[PDB]
Amino acid sequence: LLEDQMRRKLKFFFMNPCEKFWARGRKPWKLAIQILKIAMVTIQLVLFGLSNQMVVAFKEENTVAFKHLFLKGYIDRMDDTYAVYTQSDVYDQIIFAVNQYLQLYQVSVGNHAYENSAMAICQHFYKRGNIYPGNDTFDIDPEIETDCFFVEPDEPFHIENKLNLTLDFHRLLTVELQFKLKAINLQTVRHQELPDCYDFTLTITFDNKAHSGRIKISLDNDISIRECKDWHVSGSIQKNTHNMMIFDAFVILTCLVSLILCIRSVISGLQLQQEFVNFFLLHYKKDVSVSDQMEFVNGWYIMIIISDILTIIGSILKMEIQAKSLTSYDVCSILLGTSTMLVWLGVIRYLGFFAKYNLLILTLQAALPNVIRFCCCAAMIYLGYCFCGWIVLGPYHNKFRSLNMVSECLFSLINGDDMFATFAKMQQKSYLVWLFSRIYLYSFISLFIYMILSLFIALITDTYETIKHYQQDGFPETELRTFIS
Amino acid sequence: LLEDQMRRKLKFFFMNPCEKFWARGRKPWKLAIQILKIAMVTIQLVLFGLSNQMVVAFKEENTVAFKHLFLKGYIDRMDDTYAVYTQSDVYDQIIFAVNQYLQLYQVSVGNHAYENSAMAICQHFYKRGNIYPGNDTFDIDPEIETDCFFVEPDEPFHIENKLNLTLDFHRLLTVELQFKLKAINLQTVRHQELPDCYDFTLTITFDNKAHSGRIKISLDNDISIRECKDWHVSGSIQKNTHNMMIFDAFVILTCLVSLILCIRSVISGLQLQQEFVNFFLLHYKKDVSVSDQMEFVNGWYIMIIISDILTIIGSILKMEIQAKSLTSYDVCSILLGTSTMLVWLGVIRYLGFFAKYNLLILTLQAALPNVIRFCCCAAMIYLGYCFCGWIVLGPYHNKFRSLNMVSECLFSLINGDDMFATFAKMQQKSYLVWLFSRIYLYSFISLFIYMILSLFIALITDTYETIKHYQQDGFPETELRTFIS
Amino acid sequence: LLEDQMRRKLKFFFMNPCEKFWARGRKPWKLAIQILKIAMVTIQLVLFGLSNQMVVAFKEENTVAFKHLFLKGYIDRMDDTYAVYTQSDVYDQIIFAVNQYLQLYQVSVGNHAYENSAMAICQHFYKRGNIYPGNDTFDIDPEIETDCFFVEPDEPFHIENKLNLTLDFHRLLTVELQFKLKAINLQTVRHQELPDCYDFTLTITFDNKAHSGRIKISLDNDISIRECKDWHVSGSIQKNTHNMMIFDAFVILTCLVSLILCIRSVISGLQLQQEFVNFFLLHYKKDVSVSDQMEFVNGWYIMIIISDILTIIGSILKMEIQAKSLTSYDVCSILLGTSTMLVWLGVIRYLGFFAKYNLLILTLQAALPNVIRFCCCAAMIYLGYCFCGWIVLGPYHNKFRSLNMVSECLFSLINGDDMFATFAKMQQKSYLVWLFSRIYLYSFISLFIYMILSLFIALITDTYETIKHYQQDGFPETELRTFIS
Amino acid sequence: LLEDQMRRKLKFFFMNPCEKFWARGRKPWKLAIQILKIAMVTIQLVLFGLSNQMVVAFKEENTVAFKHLFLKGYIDRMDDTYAVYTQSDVYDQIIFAVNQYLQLYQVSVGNHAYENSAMAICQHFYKRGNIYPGNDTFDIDPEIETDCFFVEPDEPFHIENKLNLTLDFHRLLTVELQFKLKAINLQTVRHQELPDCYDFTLTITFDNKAHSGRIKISLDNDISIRECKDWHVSGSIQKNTHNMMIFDAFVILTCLVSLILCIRSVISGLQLQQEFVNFFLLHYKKDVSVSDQMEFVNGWYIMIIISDILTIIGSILKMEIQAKSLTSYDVCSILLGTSTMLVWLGVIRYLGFFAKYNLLILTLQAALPNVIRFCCCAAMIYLGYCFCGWIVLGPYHNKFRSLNMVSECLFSLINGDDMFATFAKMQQKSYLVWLFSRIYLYSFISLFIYMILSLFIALITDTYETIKHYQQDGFPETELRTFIS
Ligand SMILES: CC(C)CCC[C@@H](C)[C@H]1CC[C@H]2[C@@H]3CC=C4C[C@@H](OC(=O)CCC(=O)O)CC[C@]4(C)[C@H]3CC[C@]12C
Ligand SMILES: CC(C)CCC[C@@H](C)[C@H]1CC[C@H]2[C@@H]3CC=C4C[C@@H](OC(=O)CCC(=O)O)CC[C@]4(C)[C@H]3CC[C@]12C
Ligand SMILES: CC(C)CCC[C@@H](C)[C@H]1CC[C@H]2[C@@H]3CC=C4C[C@@H](OC(=O)CCC(=O)O)CC[C@]4(C)[C@H]3CC[C@]12C
Ligand code: NA
Ligand code: NA
Ligand code: NA
Repeated sequence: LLEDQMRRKLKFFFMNPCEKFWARGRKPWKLAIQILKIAMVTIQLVLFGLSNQMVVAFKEENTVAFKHLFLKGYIDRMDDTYAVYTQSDVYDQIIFAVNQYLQLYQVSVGNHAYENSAMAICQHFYKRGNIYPGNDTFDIDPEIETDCFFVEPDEPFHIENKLNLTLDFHRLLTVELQFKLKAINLQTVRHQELPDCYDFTLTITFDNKAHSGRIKISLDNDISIRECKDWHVSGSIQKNTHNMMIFDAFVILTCLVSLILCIRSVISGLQLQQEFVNFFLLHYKKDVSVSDQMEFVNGWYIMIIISDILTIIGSILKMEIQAKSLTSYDVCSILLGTSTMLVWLGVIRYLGFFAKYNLLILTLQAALPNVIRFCCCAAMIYLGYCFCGWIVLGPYHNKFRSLNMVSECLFSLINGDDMFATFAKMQQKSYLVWLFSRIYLYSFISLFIYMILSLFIALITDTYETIKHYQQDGFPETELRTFIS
Repeated sequence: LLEDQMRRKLKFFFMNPCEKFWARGRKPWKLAIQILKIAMVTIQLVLFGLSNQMVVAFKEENTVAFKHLFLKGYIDRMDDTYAVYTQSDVYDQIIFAVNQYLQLYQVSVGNHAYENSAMAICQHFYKRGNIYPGNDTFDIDPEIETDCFFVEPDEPFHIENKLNLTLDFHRLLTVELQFKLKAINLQTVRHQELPDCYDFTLTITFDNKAHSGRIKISLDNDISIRECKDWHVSGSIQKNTHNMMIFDAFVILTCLVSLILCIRSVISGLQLQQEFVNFFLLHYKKDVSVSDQMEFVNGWYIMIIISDILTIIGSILKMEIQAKSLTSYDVCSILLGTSTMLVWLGVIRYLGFFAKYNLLILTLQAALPNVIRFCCCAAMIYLGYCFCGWIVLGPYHNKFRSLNMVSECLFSLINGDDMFATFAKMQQKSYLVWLFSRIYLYSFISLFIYMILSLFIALITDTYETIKHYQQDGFPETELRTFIS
Repeated sequence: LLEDQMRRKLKFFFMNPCEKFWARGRKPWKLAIQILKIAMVTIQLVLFGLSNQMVVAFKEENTVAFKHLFLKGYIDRMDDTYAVYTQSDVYDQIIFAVNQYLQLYQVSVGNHAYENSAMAICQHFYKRGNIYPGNDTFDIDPEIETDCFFVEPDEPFHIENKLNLTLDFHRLLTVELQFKLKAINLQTVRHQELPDCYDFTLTITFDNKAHSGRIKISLDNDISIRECKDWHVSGSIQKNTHNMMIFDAFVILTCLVSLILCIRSVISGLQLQQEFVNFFLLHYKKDVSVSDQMEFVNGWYIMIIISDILTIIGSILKMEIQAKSLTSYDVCSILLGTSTMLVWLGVIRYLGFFAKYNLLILTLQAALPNVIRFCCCAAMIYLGYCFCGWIVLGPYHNKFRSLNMVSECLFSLINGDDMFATFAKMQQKSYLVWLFSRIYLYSFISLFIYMILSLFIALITDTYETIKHYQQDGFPETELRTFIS
Repeated sequence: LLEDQMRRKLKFFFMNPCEKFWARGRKPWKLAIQILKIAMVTIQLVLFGLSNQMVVAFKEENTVAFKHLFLKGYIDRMDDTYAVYTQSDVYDQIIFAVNQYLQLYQVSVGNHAYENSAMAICQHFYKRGNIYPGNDTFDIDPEIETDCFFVEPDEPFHIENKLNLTLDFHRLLTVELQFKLKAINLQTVRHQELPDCYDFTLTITFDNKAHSGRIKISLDNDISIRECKDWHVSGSIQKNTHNMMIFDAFVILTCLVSLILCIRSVISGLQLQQEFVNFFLLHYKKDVSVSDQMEFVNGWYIMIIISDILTIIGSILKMEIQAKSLTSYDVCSILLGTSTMLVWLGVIRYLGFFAKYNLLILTLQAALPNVIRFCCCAAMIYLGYCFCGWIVLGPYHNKFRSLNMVSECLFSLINGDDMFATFAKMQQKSYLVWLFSRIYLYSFISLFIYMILSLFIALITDTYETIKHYQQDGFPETELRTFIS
């Protein structure tokens, strides 16, 4: 009698939502609003990423240009950080950067101009440095001394050194050439949503840190977006317009509703759970069951909770940046990215309503724990090889310098990548270390490819075999499916 | 009695054609004409592709030469599109292209000459552009203004600027140097089927679009094939001859006959099908069978229908191009390519007449659906990682700029390609995004290699196991094989 | 009674040779002489290959040097065949080669000298060539005309052109600069077995074939080994000595003996075979057995026959070259290589005397046929993709030019190699062909990795399962093992 | 009665240590001290490797700088060994190195100075060399003659040759420019544990060995660490301090204790073993058992013995180098590396106390022997291809020069790496060898990927199947587990 009521409640909880409408006619609003969330957050990421793509492309093209203009002897990809080994070359390159700053209106191409105005030279060298290696002696004050100078851009008189730059090269940490420029992007006039002007704050670093007769040279531009006061097109006045704000607000609306409903379904599942527990204990003195208790919990909803939280936070920060017109898009990108990932996994929630898809996702879920355990063991062997190869082959190989590069290399070697370059880039300056490199790599690659990938394949193959055998000959006993039957 | 007649008809429909001649002596003409089609379309593709290969090789060698002649500072592979960052270099390179156009008879090597005659300079810049970034202001007319000029090739007077080219560089979209040249290929005199002369229409694009202080520079030659009026060899007059036309016509003949016969066999299969249905229902009141209805349909014939249609269309377009002597071979190549692919699959029709080959092809066919479903699921996870990596690691990685490049990268990572370059080409300018790159790549590569390829292997392994078990212990019940037995 | 005699003979034929000495004490001479052959042919290949390695290293270092001396603007690896696009550069490079030939005693380093004497210029251009592309007309005599000239090396007067070289560039096929030089290798004085002096016959080819405004440039040296008349060391007279000849003769001895004994064992196996047949038929009227007839044949001996023949032939040619002192080592290398390969497989004959090794080699042999059949089918699909990708993506991809390069690429893609470079090196000049490239590559790589490698793994896994089941539960019935039991 | 005592002893020996405290309350000190050893040796390797990393980085940056200063025309990565092909270039480069040595205080950047003083030129050429290749004759004295010279660094008079260097280039083996410099590292003042000053002993080798008109050029610096007499910071006197010594001593303490206890447990296991043997024989006349005898031996302890020995030796050598302040870290690195590897495997000892981990490690151990046997067979086939490809494709391929490079290549090809570059880097100068290259590579790659990796997967899959079946249906009979039960 009442047992029948419990069977009705439970089966109503275990039936698919599409099955909860063919039988009892409950309108599936939850599926609809989730689908809305999926397409919504997707479109959000797409538009936001296209905008970022245009802005970043503008920035990258610009900084490449500034490198080819201000840095002498720059080559595409010299790690984007070439070095100089001679005093006269340091002087020639500083002079090159300055003279190319003062002729920027005559030599360059783009829409570049000045802050409207100074070019900041900045020496950074030790307060007291007296180094005598020929006598095996030195006296240092690690506290830092600074010097500076400003060239007004309207001074074409000086352009046989002219400016008063003089160096020591015994006490020196870095020279910095700091200045600022302004430009405009013209692909963005077609889209009012983007600010048009852009501020560039450039610094050229001549780094003599890590004294080795090798001065690193780098350029870095830290930028600032700005909204123009006004801008015309064919006589028509125009200012920047915002409509993405309302879109993001509607994202927060949708994800908030989904959050509320999902929490309601979780709490309902827990109340129904304890109801089952207390009812089952009371009626027949039997209730030491834990797996069924988990079966009432549904991790997918939890995935949607984490997803909704991350979408809301990322959207608030997004609105903040589009309002203040900042250019630092790093946290929102990650929150929204992870969110989307979890959302599409939600669609994999919306493929398990088929028994064959159900077979496959259940195979994956059932396999995951044993795979993680075995990844612990193989991770232990992996760590062993990582320390060993790091300490032994660090000095004699381009890789293996840092433990991270080690892990990257060994991982790639498990997955076939870049073997002959590893065998070949080794130095034969020491023969014993070279032999050990060989035993290390043959033993490693053989052990992890020929024995262990094989065992992963054995695991997933075995789980597929079992759950196939369950969809043939029935699941194992649970005492809940018995009660439903 | 009549059931025996049905067994005779059906078994006559289920027996192999080689088996339909050892028993009843029906001459297999269909196999013969299909084989003729196979070798025919193959030889077609080979000859057509060799011709295209010669023409394309001539074009490519030529355009490489024109790049090294007219473009200053060209390097093999600077993406075939090098850039310039300075006004004086733009002037020097325009001047280089012009002076190398006017000295082309004295400096070059090949058989180059002129249209018999103008060198077209063409500026393309805004009608009204007034850009003041120093004041955060600009006024634009996005409508385009054009200017032009023509240098007669017989003007060696001008060769300290001489021509009247002057630029603004604030309003500018592109400069175009358009001209035309004529040449002859001499490997083709040995083959009358090919036209000998070739027209080249060259354009040099100095692109200042996407204003970033970086002017793209490209060369493009759009060509036109031409038949010479006449051409001699050792005193013997010769003009171009065509025999490939008859060949293509015979292709259309063969494929048309195959099309007709195959459609006849499909329609016969459908009439025999409904005959079986109505007969089986009428006799014993049993006919709710759908799998047997499909078993009367044979998809291979359909493959041959699509194949024949594509061969006929591609051959008509082929004859059209060889008649009009055009140089645009893109649609015919694809129709004929896909056609051939389907034809060789037809030969795989002509390997299933052996029970072991039959075991293997049946294994593949039986496995394909479940593989496509699982490719749907894993495609969902794949899309998640694609969006996430796109938005997060777009700005800080050379890959990941566009979703397509993302999908290409992740696909390559599933199949082992180019890992250490992905781990290594990342920028450490932001540490949090870098960590996230690591979790992203380790988690991704591990998840798709160590768990999912394994599951594909489990699927095909399982299907091989089953159908092996069927060729041992017999197929499952169908109620058609029962009637035949 | 007599059946027992047959059991004794047969079991004596089926027992291992080490088992034929523990029981009946037959001295295994065959194993000993085969082992002798293994180590013998191995040592042969090693010494012969080390010698070749020294000679080839000398040649390669030399030709690299001659490239850097005589070819202007040579770069390491410009495909070893750089091109020139300008007349004046052709003149400058010819002049460079000549002047660097006449100053070779003053500019160079090594032990270079002359034939003791001419530098051969050789033009090769059409007899009659009159090409007018501006009028779409041309008259040709494809017969070839030649001109020549000789610069005596002792003419420093000429060194503003001096020599009388003049070109047309409309009729021209190739210019050839042919000459000869002599040198000595000094690593070989330490080894009397090698001739010390070396002759180099150099030709520089300026190839204007395939008229495209691009003249290929290559250097080729065809060499000739020579034995010096005499050579001293510290006052001691020395001439080249040969002892490798006797070694090779002893190789021919060993391999000949093995050949004889193996043929004797094959013929004995055939006589014993027909004896079994006739005896089995005569006694019980039962003899329609073919598998047992094969079981008396042993393919390993055949492998040793082919091996011995190839070792003898390669050794005769080897002795011929060491006698005549030629430098063409291409056929002997291949005969000896294949021979050695088959010999080490012979050692795999000498590992099947263990039941576990026996399990594995039997697994491999039992799997091979079905693998070859399935490689036929998958080869058909492979050919389809090869033709399609060849014709479609030939013009728009650096690969896919020739069917061989296609097969190499697709093979590499099956085995994971070089994906992102294939996706990325495609040209977006045509969007439809680009899309088709994508469907082509995703479909291909997915089909051959995710479904077919899986099936190979299923095959070998299945065979291992079966033969495991036979070493557990006994082999199947043969009616020969029944008679032995 | 007494059998019960034996069951108690044995089960006390077979129970886990954590199980030997939940039941009988034996304090597990061994686990604690081993864990201490794990973290200890780990931290040791980390600190030691970071120090080495700083020192090696300093050295590498330095030698790169010296290359760019003293070697003319040096390029990043010209194999770090560029060559010269002309006399005048040899003179120009020697002159460059000398003049850049004498201006080192004016041209360079770092903290470089002199020994306080000579620049050593050293010719090495034959005593008697008279080579006449034009007459096919030569007379040699392979004994070596040497010449030398010293330029005082304080001689700016000479800087139109000035120094008296003259060469022959017919008799010559090598020129050596040897000198010494002193420098200081400043990242190390922050760490008193490291000596600050560094000695560099530089040699430039112009190698004319292997006479081929190609002089190799290399730079090599052999260094010597030195402790400065004193060094100040902001007026505070400072000398180098050592605390790592005590740490290493405590390593030796821990590993020694572990060594002692482990040997005690092994010997106890052997005494208990023979006790079981003699007792089992005496009581029931049954004792021909060998597997149980091994089951009393535990290889993990042995792994810890080898580990402890290697840690102690490496630590003694470590203390020796930190005391004497040497810079040769090659043996200690390897001993400590292998040690750590074995230690983390020890942690895999500390994961087998779980039955699922136990399933996996037992799967791996049970699979290893058959994998090694099959690696013997496949190694035989591998050797065959190695010899064949070595001798045939040595001269015509960049790889395949040496047998080691062969093995590296073929190994990479088994694991997918670098196929299209192997197919493509072959020379078509000989067509037969090229075809053979194709059959070689297709046959090889197909045979080892499509058939043999498959069989490894079959092996590990089979072992997983079996031991799964044992943890389901119980282990096989041993007659020891019977006695315990
Ligand atoms: C191969 C499959 C079966 C499992 C592989 C496991 C890896 C994905 C994980 C497991 C633990 C990780 C390691 C845990 C800790 C570190 C220390 C970490 O230290 C550093 O930051 C290096 C520089 C420094 O020492 O400061 C470097 C990465 C590394 C080796 C990690 C690299 C990646 C590892 C090996
Ligand atoms: C990994 C195996 C198990 C299945 C992987 C599936 C892929 C072969 C397919 C399935 C769906 C495809 C995606 C469907 C839609 C798009 C959007 C498409 O959008 C663009 O054109 C990018 C530029 C733009 O946004 O305009 C980019 C390719 C992409 C990600 C496709 C890439 C290739 C995908 C992921
Ligand atoms: C992928 C596995 C399952 C089987 C793959 C089979 C390949 C190892 C073989 C089978 C047949 C071979 C093909 C047979 C014939 C030719 C024609 C041959 O024609 C040429 O010589 C190209 C130049 C010309 O047309 O003259 C090019 C190689 C090719 C495609 C071969 C390439 C290598 C193939 C595809
Ligand atoms: Na790979
Ligand atoms: Na792989
Ligand atoms: Na790879």
